[PDB]
Amino acid sequence: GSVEKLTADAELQRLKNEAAEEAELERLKSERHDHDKKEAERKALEDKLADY
Repeated sequence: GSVEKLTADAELQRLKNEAAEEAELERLKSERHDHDKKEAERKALEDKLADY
């Protein structure tokens, strides 16, 4: 047992910072890229099948 105890204490702080991980998902939503895909759904009615 020595000052090394404080070193392991740093890992405990990271666990309490797990909350920030959820905020990461919100950042992806800012892209709006996934939302843009919804408009493409309307084009699906055309059945152009340009892909193949």
